[PDB]
Amino acid sequence: MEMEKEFEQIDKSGSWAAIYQDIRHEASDFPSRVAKLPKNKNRNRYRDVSPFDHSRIKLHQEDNDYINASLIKMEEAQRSYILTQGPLPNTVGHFWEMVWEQKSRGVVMLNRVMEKGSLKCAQYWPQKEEKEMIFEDTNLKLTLISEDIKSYYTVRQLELENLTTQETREILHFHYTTWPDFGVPESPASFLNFLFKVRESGSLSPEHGPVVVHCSAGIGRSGTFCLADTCLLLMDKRKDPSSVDIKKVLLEMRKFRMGLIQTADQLRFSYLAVIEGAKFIM
Ligand SMILES: COc1ccc2c(c1)OC[C@@H]1CN3C(=O)CCN3[C@@H]21
Repeated sequence: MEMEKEFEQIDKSGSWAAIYQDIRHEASDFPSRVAKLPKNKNRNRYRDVSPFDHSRIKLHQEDNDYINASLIKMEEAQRSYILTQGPLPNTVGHFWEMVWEQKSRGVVMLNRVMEKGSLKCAQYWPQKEEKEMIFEDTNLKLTLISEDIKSYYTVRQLELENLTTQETREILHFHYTTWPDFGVPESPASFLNFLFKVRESGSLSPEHGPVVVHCSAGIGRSGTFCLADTCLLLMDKRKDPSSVDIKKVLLEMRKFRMGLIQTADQLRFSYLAVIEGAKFIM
């Protein structure tokens, strides 16, 4: 079926939970043996969210190459994304090592450091120009260059220096700051505006390594971001845009990381975002 009328048909019939459970039943199951090794317990935030072995990002290290991060490679859309958990106190150096080694231009953050009165990720970037951060375990230096605070999101320019070679690179930090503590946003307008700002920066384009996108577990809000982006791109590429099947795209993405889209409300919100976005594109 088309999307917008499939949408109203699920609303009128109140069957979002059944649609979402079908997706959970059909989703791929691949091994995640490296994630479950005892030496990696303090590298995982949640015991039930792990990268598959076949698609995990490897650190360029011989001691321990493990990080909780996955490469989502979308062949028809010609887009790739790295989805990862919010960094932990003992993985902030690994996080920036990955950004460096994968040649990423942008980092997309979809959570606040504290939500619901609890810590959802480490404070992993510097808040003042004159107070830079040094990650001694991976030999990197990180400096805040500029910050632009808007009503729904903040953009930061950061300098990452490989202290071993003295090479430097400019990284863009795109921080969506207004996702509610509970539920999903009422309108997709600010999320779509944010997606378009990431696109306009070059951070999603083939001349750079894959964008790094995270929330707390790296599957829920993060899944919504890449699902909406890929669906909108396919609608621009194909002769028949009504042929784009958001459930089929989501199942394709779940071949590369488990659990993408965590609730039926997040599934409905993803439909809404793609539907509204397809009108603005034209
Ligand atoms: C309903 O809220 C929105 C907000 C923004 C957009 C949208 C819908 O649909 C796709 C449009 C494409 N466009 C740009 O290129 C910049 C933002 N804007 C997008």
